[PDB]
Formats: sequence, structure tokens, C-alpha cells
Amino acid sequence: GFLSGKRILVTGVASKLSIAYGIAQAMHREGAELAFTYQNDKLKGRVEEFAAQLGSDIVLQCDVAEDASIDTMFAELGKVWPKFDGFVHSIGFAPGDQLDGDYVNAVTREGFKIAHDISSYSFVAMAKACRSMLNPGSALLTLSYLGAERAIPNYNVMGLAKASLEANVRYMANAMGPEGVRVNAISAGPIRTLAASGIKDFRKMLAHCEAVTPIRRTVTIEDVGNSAAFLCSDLSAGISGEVVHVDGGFSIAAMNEL
Amino acid sequence: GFLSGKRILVTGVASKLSIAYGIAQAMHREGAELAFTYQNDKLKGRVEEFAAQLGSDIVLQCDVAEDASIDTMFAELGKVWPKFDGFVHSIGFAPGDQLDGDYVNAVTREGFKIAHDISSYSFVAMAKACRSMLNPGSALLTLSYLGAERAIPNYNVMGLAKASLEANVRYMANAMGPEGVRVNAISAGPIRTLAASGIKDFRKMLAHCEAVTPIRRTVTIEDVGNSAAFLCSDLSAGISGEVVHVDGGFSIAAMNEL
Amino acid sequence: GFLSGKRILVTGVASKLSIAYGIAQAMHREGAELAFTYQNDKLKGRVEEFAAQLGSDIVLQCDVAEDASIDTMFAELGKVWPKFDGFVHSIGFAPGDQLDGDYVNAVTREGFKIAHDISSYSFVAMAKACRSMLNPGSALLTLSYLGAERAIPNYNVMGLAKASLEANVRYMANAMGPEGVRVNAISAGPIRTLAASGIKDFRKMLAHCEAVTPIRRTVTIEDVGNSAAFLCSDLSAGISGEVVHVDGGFSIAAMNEL
Amino acid sequence: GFLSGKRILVTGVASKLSIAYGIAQAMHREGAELAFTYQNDKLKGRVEEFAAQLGSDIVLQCDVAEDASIDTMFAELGKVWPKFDGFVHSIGFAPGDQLDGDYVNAVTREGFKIAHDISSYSFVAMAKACRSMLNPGSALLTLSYLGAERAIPNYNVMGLAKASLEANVRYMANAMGPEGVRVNAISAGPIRTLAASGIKDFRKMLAHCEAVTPIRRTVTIEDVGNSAAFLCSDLSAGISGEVVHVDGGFSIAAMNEL
Ligand SMILES: NC(=O)c1ccc[n+]([C@@H]2O[C@H](COP(=O)([O-])OP(=O)(O)OC[C@H]3O[C@@H](n4cnc5c(N)ncnc54)[C@H](O)[C@@H]3O)[C@@H](O)[C@H]2O)c1
Ligand SMILES: NC(=O)c1ccc[n+]([C@@H]2O[C@H](COP(=O)([O-])OP(=O)(O)OC[C@H]3O[C@@H](n4cnc5c(N)ncnc54)[C@H](O)[C@@H]3O)[C@@H](O)[C@H]2O)c1
Ligand SMILES: NC(=O)c1ccc[n+]([C@@H]2O[C@H](COP(=O)([O-])OP(=O)(O)OC[C@H]3O[C@@H](n4cnc5c(N)ncnc54)[C@H](O)[C@@H]3O)[C@@H](O)[C@H]2O)c1
Ligand SMILES: NC(=O)c1ccc[n+]([C@@H]2O[C@H](COP(=O)([O-])OP(=O)(O)OC[C@H]3O[C@@H](n4cnc5c(N)ncnc54)[C@H](O)[C@@H]3O)[C@@H](O)[C@H]2O)c1
Ligand SMILES: CN(Cc1cn(C)c2ccccc12)C(=O)/C=C/c1cnc2c(c1)CCC(=O)N2
Ligand SMILES: CN(Cc1cn(C)c2ccccc12)C(=O)/C=C/c1cnc2c(c1)CCC(=O)N2
Ligand SMILES: CN(Cc1cn(C)c2ccccc12)C(=O)/C=C/c1cnc2c(c1)CCC(=O)N2
Ligand SMILES: CN(Cc1cn(C)c2ccccc12)C(=O)/C=C/c1cnc2c(c1)CCC(=O)N2
Repeated sequence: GFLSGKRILVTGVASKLSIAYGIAQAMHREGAELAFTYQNDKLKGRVEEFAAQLGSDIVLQCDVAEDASIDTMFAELGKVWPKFDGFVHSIGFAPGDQLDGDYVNAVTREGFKIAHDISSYSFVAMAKACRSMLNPGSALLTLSYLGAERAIPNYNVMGLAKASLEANVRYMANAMGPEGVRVNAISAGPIRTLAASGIKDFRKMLAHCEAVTPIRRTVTIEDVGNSAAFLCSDLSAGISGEVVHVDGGFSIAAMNEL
Repeated sequence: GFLSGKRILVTGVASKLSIAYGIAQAMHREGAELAFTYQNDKLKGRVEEFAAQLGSDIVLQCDVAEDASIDTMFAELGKVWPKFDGFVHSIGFAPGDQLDGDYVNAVTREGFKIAHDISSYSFVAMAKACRSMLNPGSALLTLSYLGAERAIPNYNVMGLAKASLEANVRYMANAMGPEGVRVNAISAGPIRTLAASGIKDFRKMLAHCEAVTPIRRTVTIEDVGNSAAFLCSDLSAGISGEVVHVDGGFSIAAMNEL
Repeated sequence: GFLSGKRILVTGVASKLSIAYGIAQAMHREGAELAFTYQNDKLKGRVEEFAAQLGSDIVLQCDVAEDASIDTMFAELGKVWPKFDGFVHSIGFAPGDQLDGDYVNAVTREGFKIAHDISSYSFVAMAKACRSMLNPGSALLTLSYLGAERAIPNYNVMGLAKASLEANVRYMANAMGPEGVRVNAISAGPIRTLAASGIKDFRKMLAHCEAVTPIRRTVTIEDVGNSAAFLCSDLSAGISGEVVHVDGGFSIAAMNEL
Repeated sequence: GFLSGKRILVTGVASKLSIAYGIAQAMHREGAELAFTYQNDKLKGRVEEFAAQLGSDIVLQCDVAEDASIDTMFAELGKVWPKFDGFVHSIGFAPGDQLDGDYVNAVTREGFKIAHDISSYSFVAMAKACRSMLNPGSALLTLSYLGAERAIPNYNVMGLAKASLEANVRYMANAMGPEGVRVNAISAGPIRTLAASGIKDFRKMLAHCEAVTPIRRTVTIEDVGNSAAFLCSDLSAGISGEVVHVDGGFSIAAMNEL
């Protein structure tokens, strides 16, 4: 496939509904050799089983909250991939409290802190830690959301961390381009996954999206997986520091509901 | 390839240096069945020879300045492709005079008029004319430039027409999404082709670009061809009304020259 | 007032509901000497009255579709103002057929051409014609709408003309900056004016803009007029080539309706 | 002045070169009653003097890193102003090590955390703390820099904090709009101030911004102060959640250097 010969680290898989899951399957379908991380004890099992199904037996622990855990992970991966071709960063978090109701009243200094640490800093931390291990031709990929560009009810502080993340995308691309690494993000339309069902009227929001989105449907993890597979391959050699909208054109339209 | 089973119309090929040429070769490499247009008597020969080399014998005349010529072209193509899957719009023009020196002094009402007619209107005119002929799953693709977003010395009125073109990209995507067509643009970094060497210090400009572009090199028609092949395939099903920057991250950085 | 000692030409005045009317009002209050233009005779008297009420008796015919009319107006203007400090471009048009229903079906080469010639080129057409008459410190201002950046139903080809107009703002600014002229635009939110009559369910639309705007009200020709006086006064000396949004924050939110 | 009858809290004043100083000046001239805060004692006296010169004797300590200090300041402020009309956030910080050289190598979890906590969260931290004290019609204003939107050498992690800050502007605006509060930011061009000392060849940089800016000069704390008085006065009533560029058009051009 267009990814044969590449070695890519996929973080973030948590269920077959996960975006990273759709991204893994698509990169494997195109021939990439895959590696995986899991956050904690609760997820190791799920991730080993999916990794097995996609031909991989590289399943390593990584909590991006901790610098030591990122370094350790890259040390283990190094025994198997002295070098590789990039990773998909598909991680995000904000303390429950942060994403519901009036933004000014919900946010707290801690909430803000954690949300940015886990969703934005964690992307350049992973890069820092594996930098020398990357081949020229490598590609870094993170996942963002429209909340970073416009204020969306309930997304609250996550919008601030996503904005920080896209800017990180730009500064990471400008810093690493000289050594041969590209860095981009996919701004995905809303998809019902684990990380969502626990907040607001996500179901009513999806109905609204399907209605006003130009392609008249919400996007799927297969859609994201395909663009992701592409952003992480040599077919996108001319793209870097870009935030690509894979939301069916939702964001480029206005007042369609009327 | 990821384009097998697709039928795509490629306009704009003029020499092996042409962007549309790099786009044609890449879509053929991925398995698309190709069709071609040529502007006038001067180019027919070149285009038939390239079309032959990429397995196509559909070479039709089309001057987007004329509504009758667009309709005729789509009538001929229809005898061979009752239906197809989209086209690449890779056409642009502004009267010589328009692209050199102070913008306010260069522009004229005619210049402005022609520049917008040929570079922006021509994209929705082609869509209008072949609309019913498009399969669901189809994709429209045009080519734009950073001049549309920022003022660039000498690009002058072309910047205004490109801006009009990207907005057309958005309105065409919002109008056609319901019937199953996506519409996007690639904003390409500068490449030395026919359409350029006749204006300003393009050679010195390219040197400047290679220096400050994150990937530290200017992009090639192969780079554009690959992203183009992608935007026009089912792998980008979640992308529509988007202007993708294939300029190596040039535009997302600032003051690198220092 | 912050506009004391400034001489400002104001186009577009057609009724007391006109944005150009709100603007004229604010600049007069801020102490500017005013001058007005009118498209045709039907408006001659109507506009002379508006002008008297604002300390002004300079009232000239000017149809922007003709270089000769623009030239002739500025020559008359030159009798009473050999030098002046800028002008307000408050002109937009597109044949009626153009603004209703599916954009792809409604648009025509002619409708596109007229929309771009009157809504966008006239702005630089005017700057061209009075360039040697502007004093250092002058400012030019035009009006745009969100349809330039987003695809909005029915706005159709005006969206393209507005995107062209916003780009004309940046190219004008870049070329005239060095001789001391700033150029900007105000992207106003929806306002009930003549030109806004008959396009769709404007009324319902206004009701939507009102429930979803951060400030929870639509903006007024007074809100716009104040930003406009600011933008053409030395107070904004550090602002050029910018599109300022005076829409109560409508464009920066998303999904407030849900 | 257009700011008569308004009560404005101004943070960030540290020397007469400070942007907050230029702003304070303009709002005083426009007739606003002022109040100032100071980070620590080293600045206590220095700031009280600045304040006397502006018709003000309200001068309070406030270190934004602490919720308790912010709360305590606003309680003191409350003794002389049970209600007020908004405040100016003119605070940015990032450990020195953070701002020099390759961004990926320079950045650290701690540097990132501090940069985001002081440069971005403090802005909403303040709004949270004085929310019930704001009158209808109030305005909040913060300062950002182009590094939020583009990757600029050495600005490094400040770029991420500024992108977070610009997004905080839109979420603040969206949540406080309904109770009559507008929130905006000014993205200022390069100015020689304390904080700007020691980062790179700032001097050479200033020389670049000057040759390439449309207005061909760098902006001043007076240029910024005037836009700031405008943005916090009812004159800008129709503007909320906007990032206004007061950089003489620098960001809207490209390749003027060539
Ligand atoms: N689902 C959507 O609609 C949507 C839309 C746009 C963007 N995104 C973004 O895409 C990414 C993937 O989201 P998803 O929908 O697949 O959610 P998900 O819950 O399925 O998975 C995201 C992962 O975050 C990981 N994570 C949290 N803290 C971690 C830590 N400290 N260390 C390591 N891993 C940690 C979890 O293990 C989890 O698998 C996120 O960055 C999210 O913000 C999601
Ligand atoms: N070359 C670059 O650096 C660059 C960068 C960004 C965007 N672009 C854009 O990409 C597209 C392709 O440009 P290129 O560099 O391949 O130039 P090119 O000269 O190689 O080809 C462009 C085509 O324009 C066609 N054309 C002009 N008028 C026409 C008409 N009336 N009817 C039909 N066809 C007509 C010509 O036949 C020509 O083949 C253009 O839209 C251009 O503005 C080029
Ligand atoms: N009203 C809104 O909702 C809104 C919002 C954003 C931007 N705008 C823009 O503001 C400007 C003013 O519009 P308005 O809403 O005040 O409507 P309006 O109809 O009151 O004023 C526009 C003016 O267009 C002028 N005009 C048309 N053709 C002309 C020509 N050929 N030569 C000279 N003048 C000509 C008319 O004389 C008229 O006074 C337009 O460019 C419009 O696109 C309007
Ligand atoms: N000067 C420029 O070139 C420029 C350009 C665009 C934006 N800005 C922004 O404008 C703002 C003002 O910067 P400046 O250039 O006037 O520099 P400055 O150093 O003169 O002022 C910034 C203020 O930061 C305050 N500060 C730092 N930590 C603080 C804390 N923990 N608690 C309370 N106050 C604290 C200091 O008291 C100081 O007065 C910053 O946010 C900066 O990022 C500056
Ligand atoms: C795009 N989405 C989904 C989404 C959430 N909200 C509020 C929306 C609103 C509109 C459209 C999409 C969304 C996301 O990025 C998920 C964010 C997220 C972060 N931390 C979380 C949770 C969700 C949940 C669990 C947790 O503890 N921490
Ligand atoms: C990006 N480019 C190349 C380019 C041109 N200038 C001025 C630049 C400046 C900087 C970077 C790229 C460019 C283009 O889109 C080509 C535009 C173009 C249009 N009409 C033309 C000519 C060139 C040429 C022949 C004609 O008659 N009509
Ligand atoms: C923002 N608006 C108002 C508006 C129009 N449509 C379609 C909207 C949709 C949504 C929100 C606002 C608007 C405008 O800029 C006016 C545009 C305009 C141009 N030429 C016209 C007419 C209107 C009308 C008369 C004519 O002949 N030529
Ligand atoms: C625009 N600027 C000035 C500036 C800085 N760099 C690196 C630039 C590069 C190009 C153009 C302008 C600038 C700023 O916003 C100031 C940022 C800043 C934050 N924390 C700091 C310091 C500076 C310094 C002192 C500290 O401890 N913490």
C-alpha cells in the first residue's frame, strides 16, 4: 500500500470505536508496520488484542503525563525499531468538570493546566523523546477539533488546549522540517466514541451536523483513518504544519440550518 | 491504485512541467482512467501525445472563456463517458500587464475582469455544464496560491481572482455536497513552470522559499500530483470545501529569513 | 472629535437605513468634513438632503461601472478639495437572479462578472482615480460580509465578489502603505437595509443571528458607523489591510443554536 | 473623551515603554477613570507614580499565578469600585530558557505549563474573579502576538500560550456576551519593551518588520493604546471575540522582502 516500508507508532487506541483504531486499520491496510501504546492497566488487554489482529506484537505502556514514562516507552520501542517513521498522537483529556456549562464558570487553573498538558504538551514531549529515532521522510500526526478555532458550547477549556495543540503543530513542523520530518493535524468532525458520550447532547449535536454538513453526513473513523494514513505517508510530502479539516466541509459553511 | 475505477477529466496540461501534467501522471499511476482538454490549436499536439503516453485517447478542445466551448466539450466527452467522477481544474490567466509592479497602478477593469473570468468563474462554469454527468462519490479539484490570502508583490490582480476561486471552492462544495460531490483546492507552493518564468525574479523568489520553507525545499509537481490524486479519490471522502496548502509549510511560518 | 480636520468622501448613501448613512453620521459627529456621491438621478435630491444635515454641500453623481464617471466625479470633487483624506466604499451589487437558490444553478458568467466589477473592482477603481489626491495619513474603507469566508445560502456569487474585495483590501494596503495610506474593511453582521430586501427569509435569518450572536442582538448602522469612524481616523494608525468583524462575535462561535 | 464615565483596571504597567503604559495613557486622555495593579513590590512605587500622573490613586498588588492574590486585589478594588467597566490584561511570561533556539529542544513540560498559566489562563482567571462586578457594556481586552498564528523563531512556546489566549478570547466572549460583556484582543506588532529584551536579534528583527510592513514603520505603544481605548469604549459595541491586528499590516503581506 502507500505506507509499505513505513514504521508508525499509534497511541490512543481504546476501543474499536476509537479514532486511533480507524487510523491503525487504515495504515495497516496500506502496508505500514505498526506499533502501539496503551495508557494503563485497564487498557493493555484491549490494545494487545487489537495489535495482534493487525499483525503487531509491539504493545507498550505510555502515560504522557509523565516524562519518565515517555522515555521508557521509547527505550523499549528502540530495541525493536532502532528507527521508525513517525507516530499518530491521538490523545486528549480534561477533568470531567471542565466540559459542561458556561465556560468562564467551569474552568479552573488545575483543569486548564491538565487539559493543556495532556492534549497539547504531550504531542511535543513525545517528539522530544524520540527525535533522534526518526528517519528522514517521517511524519507526525495529531488530532484536533473546530473548538480550537471557534467557541463551541461545552467544549470549554478543550478549545483552548486544541488551539495550543495546532500552534504546537506549526512550531513542531517549523523546528523539525530541516531534519526531514513533517508535522500536521487532522481537524475531525464529531464522531460518537468513548471520549464523547459522557458529555452534553452529543446525539442532538450529531443530528445538527449531518444536516448542515455539505456532504450531508458526519465523518467516520474510516474517513479520518484514510486522511490520517495519507498525512503520514510519502504521498503528502508537500504538506507540513497544516491543520486539515476532515469534517465534510462543516466549518466552511454558515447558517445552513435556516 | 487508490484511483482504480475512477474517470477524471484533467484540464490544463501544457508541457511536462505543467502542474496538471504532474497531476495526470499521478492519477494514472493510481489507476484512474483519464480524459484531457486542450485550449487551442497550439497545444492540441502536445496534449494528444501526453494523453497517448498515459493511455488515453480522449483529447478534447476547451476554452473556458466561452460557454459554448465548455458545453460542446462536455457533449463530446459524454459519448465516451456517459458519466464520470470529476475533473481537475488547473487553469489560470491574467493579461501580461497585470502582474508586474505596483498593484494599484497595474490593475485595470478589463484585466481584473479577464483574470477573474478565466481563473475563478471558469471553475463553476465547468461544474455547471457537466453537473448531471457526475457520479456520487465525485470530486472537483482546483489549484490556488497563497496570493489569495496575503498580498504578494507582483501577483497583483491574480491574488484577487484566486481569493474569488477559493470562495468558489466553498460555495461549490456547499451546493454540490447533497448530490454526492466534494470540491476542494490545493494551494501550491511556487514551482517553475511555463506560466511563471515570464514574470519578475521568480528565480530569486524560489531561492527565498527553499530557505524559509519548513521542509527546506520547494514542492514539485509530483508532490502536488500526489495530494491532487488524493483529494480526487475516495480516500479523502471526509474532506470538502477545503483549501489544502501543499507548499511545505511555507505559509505557516514567519520571519525565518532572519 | 477624533475625526477633526479630516476630509472624507462617502459613497453608498441611499436611505437613512443605509450602512453608509450610519457611517456618515458617526464621522460628522467626530468632526469630519463630509462629501457624498450618488449613483443616479433618482437619488440626487434624496442624497443632497442627507448631506445638508451633515454640514455638507459637496454632492456628486458617480456610477462605479464607468471609469469616466469616477474620473469626472473626482475632478468635480477636486474643485472644492484638491487634497482629501480618504473615502468610504459602501457599494455592493449583483443581478437579482444571482442571489437565490442553489448557487451552482443560479450563477452565470454575466452575473459573476457584474458582481465582481461593482462589488470589488470599483473599490480599487476609486483608489486609482484619487491616488495623487490623498494626503499622507489617509484611510480607505470598504464593507464586506462573512459570505466572503464562508458559504452562506443564497449569498451565492456575492461570496466570491466579497472574497475578491477582502483580497483587494490587502493588495491595496500593501501598495499604498508606503505613501502613507492605510486600507481596511469592516465585515458587518446582518443589517436590515434596501439592498438586503428580497433575498430569502432575511427576517428569519436576522432572528437566528440574534439568538446565536455572543452579544445577543444584531449590530446596527450605528455600531458599524462608530468602527468605521475609528478605522478612518488616526486613532487606528497602526491598522492596515485588516478585515474587522463588527458582527457582535457571530462568526467566532459555532453551534450556539443547538 | 469616548471613554468618559468608564472605569478601567489596567494590569501590566512596568515602565513607560510598556504597552500597558501606552494604553493607560490613551484611556486617560479619552476620559476614563483608571486603576492599576502591579506584580510585586519592586514595582510598587514605580507604578504608584505612573498612576498619579493619570488621575489615579487606586494601585494594587496582583500576582496572577495565585487565585488568592487575584481575589484579594479585586476585593480591595471593590472598596473604591463596587462596579467597574472592564480591565486590560497586559501580562505575558515564559521562563527565559524557553525563548531561544530550536523550539523542540528548548521546550519543557514546566516551561510550557508556566507559559500557559501566566500568559493565557490568568486572563480568564481575572474575568472569573470580577464577573459579578462588571457593569453591562463592559469590555475586557488582552494582548497577543502573531506567533499565535504562525511559527516564529525563538518565540517557541509563547506561540502556544498565545494561541490558547486567542482562543480564551473567543470562549470568554461567547460565555460573557449574554450578560453584556465584550471580550477582544489586540495582536500587536513588534515593540521595544522590557519583556522584549534579550530574546534574539530583536533589533535586527525590528529592522525587518520595518522594511516589510505596509506602513513602513513599526507600531508604537501609542498606536496600540489608541486601538485599545477604542476596543474598550462603546464605540466598538459591535465587536466581540475578535483578535485585531495592530501591526501596520505586517501579517497580511508575504515576500515583500525579496
Ligand atoms: N471523537 C470525536 O468526535 C473527535 C473529534 C475531533 C478531535 N478528536 C480528538 O481525537 C483524539 C482521539 O479521540 P477519540 O475520540 O478517539 O477518544 P478515545 O477516548 O477513544 O481515545 C483517546 C485516548 O486518550 C488516551 N489518554 C488520555 N490520557 C492519556 C494519558 N495521560 N496518557 C496516554 N494516553 C492518554 C486514552 O487512553 C484514549 O485511548 C483526541 O485528541 C480528541 O480530542 C475527537
Ligand atoms: N506554477 C506555480 O508555481 C503555481 C503555484 C500555485 C498555483 N498555481 C495555479 O495552478 C494552475 C496551473 O498552473 P501551471 O503552473 O501548471 O501553468 P501552465 O501554464 O503550465 O498551465 C495552465 C493552463 O492554463 C490554461 N488556460 C489559459 N486560458 C485558458 C482558457 N481560456 N481555456 C482553457 N485553458 C486555459 C493553459 O492552456 C495552460 O495549460 C493555475 O490555476 C495556477 O494559477 C501555479
Ligand atoms: N446590510 C447588510 O446586511 C450588510 C452586511 C455586510 C456588508 N454589507 C455591505 O455594505 C455595503 C452597503 O450596503 P447596504 O446594506 O448599506 O445597502 P444599500 O443598498 O443601502 O447601499 C449600497 C449602495 O450600493 C450603491 N450602488 C450600487 N451600484 C452602484 C453603482 N453601479 N455605482 C455607484 N453606487 C452603486 C447604491 O447607490 C447604494 O446606496 C455593500 O457593499 C454591502 O455588500 C451589507
Ligand atoms: N512588546 C511586544 O513586542 C509585544 C507584541 C505583541 C503582544 N505583546 C504582549 O503584550 C503584553 C505586555 O507586554 P510588554 O511588551 O508591554 O512587556 P512588559 O514586560 O513591559 O509588560 C508585561 C507585564 O507582565 C507582567 N507580569 C509577568 N508575570 C506576571 C505575574 N505573574 N502576575 C502579574 N503580572 C505579571 C509584569 O508586571 C509586566 O509589567 C504581553 O502579554 C505580551 O506578550 C507584546
Ligand atoms: C471533539 N470531541 C468530542 C466533543 C466533546 N464535546 C463537549 C463536544 C461538543 C461538540 C462537538 C464535539 C464534542 C473531543 O475532542 C473530546 C474531548 C474530550 C476531552 N476530555 C474528556 C472528554 C472529552 C470526556 C471524558 C473526560 O473525562 N475528559
Ligand atoms: C503562483 N503562480 C506563479 C507566480 C506568478 N507570480 C507573479 C508569482 C510571485 C510569487 C510566487 C509565485 C508567482 C501563478 O499562479 C501563475 C499566475 C499567472 C497568471 N496569468 C499569467 C501568468 C501567470 C504569466 C503569463 C500570462 O500572460 N498570464
Ligand atoms: C450581507 N448582505 C445582505 C444579504 C444578502 N443576502 C442574500 C443575504 C443572506 C444572509 C444574510 C445577509 C444577506 C449584503 O452584503 C448585500 C448584498 C447584495 C448585493 N447585490 C444586490 C443585493 C444584495 C440585492 C439587490 C440587487 O439587485 N443586488
Ligand atoms: C512579541 N513579544 C516580544 C518577542 C519575544 N520574542 C522571542 C520575539 C521574537 C520575534 C518578535 C517579537 C518577540 C512578546 O509577546 C513577549 C513575550 C515574552 C513572554 N515571556 C517572557 C519574555 C517575553 C522575556 C522575559 C521572560 O522571562 N519571559
